[PDB]
Amino acid sequence: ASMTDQQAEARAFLSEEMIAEFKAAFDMFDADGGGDISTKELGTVMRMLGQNPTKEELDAIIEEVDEDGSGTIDFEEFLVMMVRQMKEDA
Repeated sequence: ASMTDQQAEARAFLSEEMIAEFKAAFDMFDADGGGDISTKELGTVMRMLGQNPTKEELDAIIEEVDEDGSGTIDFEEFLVMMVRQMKEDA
């Protein structure tokens, strides 16, 4: 597919409640609730260890989902990311 229908199959398993629950934990990626993961804040959640991060280190995760080009993702498209390899079976 492309990306739209992508969140569709991933939403079927994420009942309207399964998403409203992650919304709260969605503030962990951003700062206090910027409502975005863009390499701006993303490079930190992963580089929070304290290491100079590479420009391609935070962009390598952006091309895995952020295909539009903006170079950022929200809690919406971020869900399908974990709904890919489900231990259930996949």
